Amino acid sequence: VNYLSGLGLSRLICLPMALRAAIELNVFEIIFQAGPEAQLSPAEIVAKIPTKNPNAAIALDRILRMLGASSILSVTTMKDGRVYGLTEESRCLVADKNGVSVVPMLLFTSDKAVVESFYNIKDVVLEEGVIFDRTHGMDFFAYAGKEQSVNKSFNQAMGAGSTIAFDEVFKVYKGFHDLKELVDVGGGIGTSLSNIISKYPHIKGINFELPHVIADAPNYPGVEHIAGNMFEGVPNAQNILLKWVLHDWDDERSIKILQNCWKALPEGGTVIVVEFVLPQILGNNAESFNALTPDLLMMTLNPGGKERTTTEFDGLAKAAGFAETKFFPISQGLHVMEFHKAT
Amino acid sequence: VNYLSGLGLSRLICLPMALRAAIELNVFEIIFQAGPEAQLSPAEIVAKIPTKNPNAAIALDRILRMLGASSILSVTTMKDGRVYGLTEESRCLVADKNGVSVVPMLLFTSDKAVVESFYNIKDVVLEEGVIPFDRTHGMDFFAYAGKEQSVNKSFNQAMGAGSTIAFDEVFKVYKGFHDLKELVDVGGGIGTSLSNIISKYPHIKGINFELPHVIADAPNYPGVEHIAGNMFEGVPNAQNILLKWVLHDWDDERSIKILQNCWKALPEGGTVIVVEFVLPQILGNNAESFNALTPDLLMMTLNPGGKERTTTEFDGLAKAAGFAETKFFPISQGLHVMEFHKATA
Ligand SMILES: Nc1ncnc2c1ncn2[C@@H]1O[C@H](CSCC[C@H](N)C(=O)O)[C@@H](O)[C@H]1O
Ligand SMILES: Nc1ncnc2c1ncn2[C@@H]1O[C@H](CSCC[C@H](N)C(=O)O)[C@@H](O)[C@H]1O
Repeated sequence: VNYLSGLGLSRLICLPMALRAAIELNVFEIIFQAGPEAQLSPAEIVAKIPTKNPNAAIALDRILRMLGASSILSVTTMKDGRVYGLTEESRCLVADKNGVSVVPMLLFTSDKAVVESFYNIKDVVLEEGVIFDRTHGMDFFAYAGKEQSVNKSFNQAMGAGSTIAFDEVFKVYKGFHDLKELVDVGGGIGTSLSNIISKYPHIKGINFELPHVIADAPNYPGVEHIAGNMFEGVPNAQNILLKWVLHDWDDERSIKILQNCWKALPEGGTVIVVEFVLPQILGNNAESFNALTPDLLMMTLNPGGKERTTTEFDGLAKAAGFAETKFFPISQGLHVMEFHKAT
Repeated sequence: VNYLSGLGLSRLICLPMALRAAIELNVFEIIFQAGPEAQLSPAEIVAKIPTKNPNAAIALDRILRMLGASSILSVTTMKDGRVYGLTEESRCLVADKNGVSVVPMLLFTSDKAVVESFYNIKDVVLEEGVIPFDRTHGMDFFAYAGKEQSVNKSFNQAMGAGSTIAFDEVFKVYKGFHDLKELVDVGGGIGTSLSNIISKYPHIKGINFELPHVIADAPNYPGVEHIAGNMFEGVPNAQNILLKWVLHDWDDERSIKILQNCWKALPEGGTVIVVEFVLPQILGNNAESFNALTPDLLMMTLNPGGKERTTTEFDGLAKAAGFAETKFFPISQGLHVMEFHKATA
């Protein structure tokens, strides 16, 4: 009945593009640097933006306006204009003391190559077996090996997410305690292993990745980088880490990965899986969005991939030869899961 | 700081693309066709989708559950699986008795050409005098519509649906069209606005004044004569003029030029009738603010000179263009009708 304000549903595409602009203009760091609970005018923010455009503050106010009404920024309207401060939702856009924030992930997820592929997600409903591989011509990981800007943006997105995930993991999960050697299958640029190793310096880390990812991985002490193809085989390992890998693949390919892991482990070895877990009852909450967001990104980037429930992860482990599963909830849907090879 | 769930801010880009998919798959009409409070499973929705893909329901569920978590649809988990129903926010996606919905507008504003230009709105901050669309595409938006027929059609249908929606609300409140005999719609789109007015007031003779490529796309409406031209060079002589969602496309200088040409085309006592959303002075998380901020951001990307305006700014434009009398008619949730009156003796 309210068609008039239903036209405002166009805000759903405006908001993420306004946010990307504000991130690229470094708005949130400028606000945070001004003081603990600073509220800055657009002109005060523009003072820290490298531009000599006199109309920059008027233009910036149009972007921050939308973010404030959307609760990404606080907006207080005063007589000379609006002033903007951080909110609980935008704190994560400011780097921590090690220089890590969600920004690399947010820029990747809204990058051109991803948003372009989003126009074809209805084809996964309409066309059996069709797959990015439409929109672009190869699979996402091959495309990354070919487009270095995408490789870098994705690798940095996953590295930032890795620091963020393991900072949460280490408050709850102590299973890395007794380990001596850990092979990270698809471990990205090695950030996960570096985080683990810095916490447990006795761990020998081996990062197992595609050549075009390894080529741009920095050298962390205690980490050796090995190139390979996890579908053909995984290096012999006392224990294996599998973080944000299984959710890239359908059941058949996930079982193949896990079976290769099983073959590389000795009796008693463990695969440590780190994923978000799809809740049984979905709703408007952090645990739901934390799984539904990567699930939709998978549908456009590697639709074989999908997020899974605890029951589905146990089913993958048992189908791959693992006898015992153990589930360790971390935070808001993030889980560590242990797949134990029998002793 | 909850960095972990802050990664979920990626949902902001997923949500409009999920909604666009659901629109293109006709999900909302399918649910409505089952009943007012119908709640359908993905398998039942897929039954009305032309596909032979046995995995369609599982795939559709991945899109729907995101819309349900974001309150665009209801998502209820039953023993057999999830079912989905319409909400107050998604009723506007179902066409009315005449086949009119917000869908044409929603498909245009998430169109590839619009979204691609969105990547350069930061350039309006950084560079004096820059073009998000004119940079992204090499010419201004209206010329680009002249060149790409699919964009011409998507935009014209978006504006046409928005016109019916807007005037359905206008006619509940505004009586100023009652005694008019002639109305020239400057930049009137494909003429839907005049058709809505004339059908409620059959004595009004309408003149739709538009660019050639818009006229070529327009149907024949009774009582509406189409005239091609360029409003910046001049406007046809008119007893009264309609200006709906035109001024917000242009900066103050060009808005004044349009209004001055309107003044020159009017006799004494003639009126410009302006229909726009009005930017409120104090903004918040509400319809009236989003109803202005949303087209404002679209204008920032499509023709950055364009901007949404306060009542004080509209009055200033009218006065700078030779209209000394202004009247403001709030319609609903920020939409206003405004009358700029040319003086009589
Ligand atoms: N066939 C293959 N063999 C080894 N790694 C592969 C692979 N196919 C894809 N990958 C890698 O799997 C990774 C999944 S993204 C996850 C990266 C990292 N584990 C993290 O949690 O941040 C990508 O880095 C990709 O390069
Ligand atoms: N120089 C010009 N002369 C005449 N019309 C123009 C113009 N430049 C842009 N326009 C038209 O102005 C319109 C603005 S969109 C608004 C259309 C219509 N009044 C409605 O409310 O739905 C477009 O249709 C565009 O074709």
